[PDB]
Amino acid sequence: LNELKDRLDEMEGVQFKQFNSITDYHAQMFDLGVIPKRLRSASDRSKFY
DNA sequence: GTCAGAGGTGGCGAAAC
DNA sequence: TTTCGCCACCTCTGAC
Repeated sequence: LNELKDRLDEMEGVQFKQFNSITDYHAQMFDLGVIPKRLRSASDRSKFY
């Protein structure tokens, strides 16, 4: 990961992000149109699964 | 009436105490 | 454990 981040940061225009929680991850996914539903709660995530 | 602004609320995560 | 901040959306009221 750390070497990967170094490799990416040296490039131009690419954005790298690391998530400390799955929720933030899910949020970015939803915002980008990757998921149909916004998985705010645990229960939601359960449903999806 | 719709959309934007404004604010609030709520959730989750982070940090500190 | 609380607080704080951030983020997102929804609610509420103004403006177009």
